[PDB]
Amino acid sequence: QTPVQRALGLLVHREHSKKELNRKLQARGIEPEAAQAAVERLAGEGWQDDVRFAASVVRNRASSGYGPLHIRAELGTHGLDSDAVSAAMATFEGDWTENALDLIRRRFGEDGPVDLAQRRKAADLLARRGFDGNSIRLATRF
Repeated sequence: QTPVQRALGLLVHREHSKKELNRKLQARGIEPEAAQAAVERLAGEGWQDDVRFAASVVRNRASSGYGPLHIRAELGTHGLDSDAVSAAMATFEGDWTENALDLIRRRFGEDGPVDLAQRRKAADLLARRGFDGNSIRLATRF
């Protein structure tokens, strides 16, 4: 398939960032300038949009137990600047601390982590998932 056909097929699945599409196309042997041109053509035709992509990441990661620090870091790797990341984070209407508490409840139950081993595991899990210090301290009953 042509670079445009390949990129379109990816967008049919989900929103992709310009940087992400470029990387995926280049991974298939497509030359840099040709990959970039395909992405710009799709953006111009209304198929690709980094703003919609960023909002989709915030939404999807939030509902899958990832924290704000993780999401901000991830969006940054897609070449999005501070204002773009802030705008995306602003689309979240939930409570990140509540999401951390929910993840812990789903794993350990209503009583949360009991012994030291479990509390350490809970802290490690929330840190890896990108939650803030306050959220982790609250969820681990620190």
